[PDB]
Amino acid sequence: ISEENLLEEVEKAKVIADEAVKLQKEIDKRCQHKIAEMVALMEKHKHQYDKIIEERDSELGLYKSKEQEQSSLRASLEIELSNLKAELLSVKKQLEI
Amino acid sequence: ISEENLLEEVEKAKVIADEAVKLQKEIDKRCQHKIAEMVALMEKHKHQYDKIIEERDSELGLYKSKEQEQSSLRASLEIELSNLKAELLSVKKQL
Repeated sequence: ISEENLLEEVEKAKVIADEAVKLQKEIDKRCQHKIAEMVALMEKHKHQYDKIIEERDSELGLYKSKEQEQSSLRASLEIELSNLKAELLSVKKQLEI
Repeated sequence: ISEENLLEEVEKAKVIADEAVKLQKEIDKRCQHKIAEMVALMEKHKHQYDKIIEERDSELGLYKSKEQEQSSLRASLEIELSNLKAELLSVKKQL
């Protein structure tokens, strides 16, 4: 209706647009900063894991070497004691006859 | 001592060795399997993360062009509201 009413309504829309612009920046700024912090944390973790995972071939190589030796030891103890039993069971058979 | 004594002693040593060996090997292997489990979990996590982080350049891409569209629209809105104001002020001067 009034001319002065149109002008007031424009002026207010203009102040409200400006506040909305300002507050939306602040929201989006905070949200993107959170996203960056989480990305960064994920990345730092991903890297720690990756180092662990890369080191495994060489750790497992060295384990495999000790394990082979231990398997030979276990086997030999077993064979030795199995052989001692055989030998004494044979001497108890010569003697019992 | 007796030969029978020796035999019985050997047989005790044998069955004990056999079983000690068996348990040591179970313990040794369980420990390896436990390590592998943890590693496999870390890798799955690591790949989940890589997927999130490597679609980031793309997500930033579309974000960017959407943010430029919104800011362009907003700059034109502000030009128009400011032309509306000047013009109504003009008519306001003319009473």
